[PDB]
Amino acid sequence: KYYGNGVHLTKSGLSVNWGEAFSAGVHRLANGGNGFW
Repeated sequence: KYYGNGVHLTKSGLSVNWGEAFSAGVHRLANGGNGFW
């Protein structure tokens, strides 16, 4: 999803952008460390 170089993404919604990337990342963190399967 190359929505530009990144400069426009900052002024646009750097806050909503970072927070969105973190959410998805949380799933990877949870399903990685421990596991009963």
